Amino acid sequence: MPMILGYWDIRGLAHAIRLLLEYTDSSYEEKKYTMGDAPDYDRSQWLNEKFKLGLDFPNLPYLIDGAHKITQSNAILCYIARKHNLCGETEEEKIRVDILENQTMDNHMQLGMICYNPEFEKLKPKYLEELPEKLKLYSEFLGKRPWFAGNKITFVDFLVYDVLDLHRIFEPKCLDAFPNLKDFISRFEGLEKISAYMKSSRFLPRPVFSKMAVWGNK
Amino acid sequence: MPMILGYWDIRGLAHAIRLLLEYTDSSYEEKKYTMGDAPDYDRSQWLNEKFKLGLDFPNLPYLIDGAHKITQSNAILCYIARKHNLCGETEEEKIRVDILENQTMDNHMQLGMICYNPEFEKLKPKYLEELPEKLKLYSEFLGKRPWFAGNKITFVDFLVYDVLDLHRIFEPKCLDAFPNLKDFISRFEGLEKISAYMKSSRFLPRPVFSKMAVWGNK
Ligand SMILES: N[C@@H](CCC(=O)N[C@@H](CS[C@H]1C([N+](=O)[O-])=C[C@@H]([N+](=O)[O-])C=C1[N+](=O)[O-])C(=O)NCC(=O)O)C(=O)O
Ligand SMILES: N[C@@H](CCC(=O)N[C@@H](CS[C@H]1C([N+](=O)[O-])=C[C@@H]([N+](=O)[O-])C=C1[N+](=O)[O-])C(=O)NCC(=O)O)C(=O)O
Repeated sequence: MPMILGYWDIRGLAHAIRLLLEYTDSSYEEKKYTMGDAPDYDRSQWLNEKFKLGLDFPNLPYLIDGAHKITQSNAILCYIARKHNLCGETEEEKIRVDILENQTMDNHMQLGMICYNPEFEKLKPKYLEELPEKLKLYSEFLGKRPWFAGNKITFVDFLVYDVLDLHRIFEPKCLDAFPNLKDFISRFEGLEKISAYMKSSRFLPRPVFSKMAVWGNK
Repeated sequence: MPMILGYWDIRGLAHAIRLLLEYTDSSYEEKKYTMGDAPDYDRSQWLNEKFKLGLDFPNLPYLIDGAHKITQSNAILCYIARKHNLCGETEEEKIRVDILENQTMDNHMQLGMICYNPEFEKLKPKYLEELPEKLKLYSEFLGKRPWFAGNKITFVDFLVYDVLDLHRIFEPKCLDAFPNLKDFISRFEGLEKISAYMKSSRFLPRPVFSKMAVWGNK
């Protein structure tokens, strides 16, 4: 049995999971759900199935792995990471992992909040004002380490990468002030299975968000 | 030396952390920060200090424990839980923990979203329409277990409790359709250190949210 990863036919919250899945070399298939166009943005393809998957808190994404039925993107992430020693070894490694796990989710919500907000264009200047600061925190937090946890790559590297990439897309010249972060993107995309996957026809970098979006809905 | 827990002089995101601190018998003080009144809810008392605490991602709440400086409520929670074997033993225990860790965070966000929304009064009927459903998921998820992880109490029990309590305070009869959840509230408040603490002058059940709020700002 391969694992099933369920999600909308977009990037969204599955990106880190897909990347992690590939990096770990895990047998799996995606169950992609399509969303209708305006003004309903019909979701019945997912809603017809939402409550019949034995999920405890029906949501997307979800991962199904035989008996284990998982929701909550970070939960899927640590569940997979655990099978391959990537949830962090030492105590220091774990702290950093717990922080970044939630820190990235926050910066992600924040991006997604405006990109789904009809006011998108007016909010953008302020969000761009503050971006440099957000990225500085990551840069300083990474410091001279090869990975965010420390010396070993871990699943939060996938979360941090996704967030950084997203912004390089949103604001091309948004990483230049931080060599080490650009080095991080190199290392990560330089990883063999990551590279191979990025070249494959499975890669799915866009849409970034669902159709409801004002930006990256395309 | 005692640990410092920093947060607004409210309940908010610290409630689970306070409860957990007491239950584990942890040695700690609070650094409480006050917020100004309308219409600029000044936050300089925290802002004057925000960047000088050696925090990696300055935020509230934070926990300071000698060399370890932590942010992100869930990270503080697991960090403490680990010192006392409460982040989950088995694999099944961990999955459940990871899920609820994020699941509660979501239902909390959701509540906090409308209670901070000026439109509070119009949004309320719709939120109460779904008020139950959400609770049903918890009830079914708990099932016949004494705790949400399984047979051992763990730190998510604190998160789930807070969320259930918050709603009972918002929708009294919002827990009648689910005996087992009321039993959970019994067990939890029935815990000795919990009970003692709830009677102490340290107990801080309100305000629920910051002053900016339309509900539970009082
Ligand atoms: N915290 C959960 C996220 C759960 C969630 O909201 N999932 C959304 C898509 S995320 C989506 C999003 N995005 O596309 O990146 C981000 C957006 N946002 O504000 O950041 C919220 C989303 N949304 O529209 O629901 C969903 O479709 N749930 C199925 C259901 O409820 O039936 C997790 O990490 O798994
Ligand atoms: N993900 C972090 C969230 C940290 C956070 O958002 N803290 C807010 C207060 S939470 C607050 C809230 N509440 O009080 O319960 C809930 C609300 N919400 O929508 O859920 C968001 C809040 N807010 O006002 O930002 C803050 O004051 N940050 C300090 C800073 O950034 O300088 C965590 O879990 O610790």
